[PDB]
Amino acid sequence: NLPRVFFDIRIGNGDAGRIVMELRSDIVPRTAENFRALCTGERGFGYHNCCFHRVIPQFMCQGGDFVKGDGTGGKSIYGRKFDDENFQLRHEGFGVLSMANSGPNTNGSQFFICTTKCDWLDGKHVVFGRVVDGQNVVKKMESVGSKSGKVKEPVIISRCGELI
Repeated sequence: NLPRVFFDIRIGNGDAGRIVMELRSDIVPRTAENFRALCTGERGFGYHNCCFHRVIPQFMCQGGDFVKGDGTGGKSIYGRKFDDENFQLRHEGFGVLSMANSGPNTNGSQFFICTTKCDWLDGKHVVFGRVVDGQNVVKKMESVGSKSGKVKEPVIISRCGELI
């Protein structure tokens, strides 16, 4: 079955709710496993207490830099970087989960959730899942976002893991 994982989000001084994501292990098993393992922290590191460092309302939110905390870092379960697995899945609309990168074959831990059909990103970023619940929580993050992407208050992954 396809893994189901979650983030509990805190925006500034308030709990925002839970984002639930389904990971497409049927299409991108390596990329899905990286994300799932970073959610559970099973390898000794992951998204626990990490932040979203970019929030652009009506475009996307980006997070997952647990090494440097600012979007300049991160690491995968496979090492500092790993190859683009495939580009079989498209950025089809709200809630699509995809890997941030600095060019071909530079996947680490950083990821983004699109809040629109970011189809111009197809063939550049590996899509590996989708938000299936807590779309409202992703949308709540816009309250501290901006057109530039600068985040006004901390958006923290307070808790993360895998669900049955």
